[PDB]
Amino acid sequence: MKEVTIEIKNKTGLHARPAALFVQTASKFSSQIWVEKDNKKVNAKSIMGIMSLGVSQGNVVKLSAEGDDEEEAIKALVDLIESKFGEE
Repeated sequence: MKEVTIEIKNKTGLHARPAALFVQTASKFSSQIWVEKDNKKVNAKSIMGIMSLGVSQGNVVKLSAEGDDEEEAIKALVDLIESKFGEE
C-alpha cells in the first residue's frame, strides 16, 4: 500500500476537464486506487465517485493504491496534479 496527502490547486478542483484527466490517468494502472476527503472514500477510477466527493479549489485529499504497480500509479497522479492538470 502506497499513500500521499496532497492539495488540489486548480480553478475547478476535481470538476470539468481536470476530473476526466484524473479518472483516465488512474485507469491506466492495475492497482486498486482510492481517494479520501472528510471521512468519505471513493474509487479513483469512477467519475460518479469523484463527483460525489465535491472537491473544490484548495481542498485536500488522501490518495491510496494497492497492487503490482502501486508506486508508479501514485507518482503519475502526483505529477498530473502538480501541473495543475495543464493549467496556470
